[PDB]
Amino acid sequence: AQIIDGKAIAAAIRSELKDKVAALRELYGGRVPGLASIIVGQRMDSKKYVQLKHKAAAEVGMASFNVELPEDISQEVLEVNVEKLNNDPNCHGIIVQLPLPKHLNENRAIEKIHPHKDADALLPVNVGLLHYKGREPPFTPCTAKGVIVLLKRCGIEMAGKRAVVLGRSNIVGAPVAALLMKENATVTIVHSGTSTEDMIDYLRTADIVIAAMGQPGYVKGEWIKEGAAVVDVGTTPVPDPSGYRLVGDVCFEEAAARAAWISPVPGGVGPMTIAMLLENTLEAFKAALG
Amino acid sequence: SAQIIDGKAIAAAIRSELKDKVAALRELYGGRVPGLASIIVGQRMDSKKYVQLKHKAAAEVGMASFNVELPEDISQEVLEVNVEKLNNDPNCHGIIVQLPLPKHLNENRAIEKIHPHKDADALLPVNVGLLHYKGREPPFTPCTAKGVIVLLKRCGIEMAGKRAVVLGRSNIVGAPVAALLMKENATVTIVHSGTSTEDMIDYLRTADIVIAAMGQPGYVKGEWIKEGAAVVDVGTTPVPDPSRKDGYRLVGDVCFEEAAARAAWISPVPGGVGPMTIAMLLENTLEAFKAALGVS
Ligand SMILES: [Cl-]
Repeated sequence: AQIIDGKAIAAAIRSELKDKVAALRELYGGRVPGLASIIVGQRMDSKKYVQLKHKAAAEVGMASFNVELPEDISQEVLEVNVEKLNNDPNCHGIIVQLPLPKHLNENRAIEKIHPHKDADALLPVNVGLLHYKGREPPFTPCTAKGVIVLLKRCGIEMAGKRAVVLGRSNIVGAPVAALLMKENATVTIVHSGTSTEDMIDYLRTADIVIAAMGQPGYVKGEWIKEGAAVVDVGTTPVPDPSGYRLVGDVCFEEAAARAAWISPVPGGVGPMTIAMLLENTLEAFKAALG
Repeated sequence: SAQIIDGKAIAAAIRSELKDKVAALRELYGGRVPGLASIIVGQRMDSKKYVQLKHKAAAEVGMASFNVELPEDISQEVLEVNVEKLNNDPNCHGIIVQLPLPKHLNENRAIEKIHPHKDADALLPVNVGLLHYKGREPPFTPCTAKGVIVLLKRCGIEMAGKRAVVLGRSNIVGAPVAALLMKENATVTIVHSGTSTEDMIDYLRTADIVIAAMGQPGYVKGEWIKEGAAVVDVGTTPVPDPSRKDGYRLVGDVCFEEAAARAAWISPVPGGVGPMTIAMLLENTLEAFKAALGVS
């Protein structure tokens, strides 16, 4: 199996964005793209991703606006802070770090984000534009965009191929399936309603497999078609060593013995999703002054 | 042999149910009633006929009807103004623009003017988004798409835990119905122009449900259908075979008589969708009126 090096590929894209952003700074005053990120409650998991997200933003020479709010916050306040970032012309990309507190309604908060700034592509209007044939959205969900880029960059054919997507999530599973189809892959989406032996039968002939269920060590190598490509989007924290570890959905050592390609975890689609968020933001800024 | 999914009858039953529901809401809410509004531009006899049929169905159920007929050579701006008038008309709950418009007008732009909550055909991206958004329900589902799922539910055809193949990925039927089946927990594969014939056949071999939406007359062979499967033929294409007035008959994607020997359930063309689509347009419009009042 060929290790799909997302860390390397993303490193290449990050530099391409830095040099692109540098050029635009010369052409348009002291202006640079802005990446905002609201966080409700001091959640340990989400705090880490935010630190990594603004690091790459700083590494590519973008502005970062990290809003943090406490746990016991009313919806009105959360929606005011989003509208603040909407009216801020120095902020071009807005994301709300899920998962929010149970008492807060995520849907109605995300709805407040302007369509031209919805950098994570979570607004229904952006989800629709994606799925609608003959219409292309302002943004694509980062993880799904990344998976396709790793597919193209590695020279992996999607036209006329059989594709199984494990998971139907709004962030990864659904959008990747829609995009794989847009590349003339014949896609089947597996999920909790699917029986295990159905899953395995779909996997039996799958040329491309996307593990986006988010359950560590679920996909075994025996299911993967010999000569297929497997993208492990799963990235759940396990507390085994030292003080945490990032294990994915695919049983790597099993799947590597059969698949022609395999994305590892860590160092797979994780750095891609960050790169795509920046590229989205960069494209967001380029739209504002195109 | 396979049993015949009588879509015509099912739709008839639904129109009766809507009629009663609309009559029940009248008593409770001051004699108020749902309004289905349409906009047609120019004078195409195809578009005029379609619009009559929808408005007649709306009359049978006791809904109000709003037909706006604009000239063929009218401005985009002026069309959109009339669309905005309907948006701000509380007597009107559903709004459809009859397609295709004249070439000089922009359709997607005229449709974008419609308020998301009055988009009876579910043509707006935001409604398409909500339809695909796992964990949210759209105010409207695409009519033909929704009526295919209701055909199944009403025949007692299980979707959850089943394998399904949607032949075709068209915006108007294929794509939406594929997501509705997944939402119903069927495991769905969408076959399309990029799909190999051998794979298409392989997928169909295990398909408990099959939705024929490619638009190719008589191409799904009966032997490809899994023994006991449910087949919904949504494709419709005229052919010059039959000695008849007009010299044609509508023929579906599926070879019916072949599919009947293997399938448990099937919907023939004619009998596939048709009055279901219009029925689903009325149900969509009821939900809008039900929503606009505050009733769940
Ligand atoms: Cl699921």
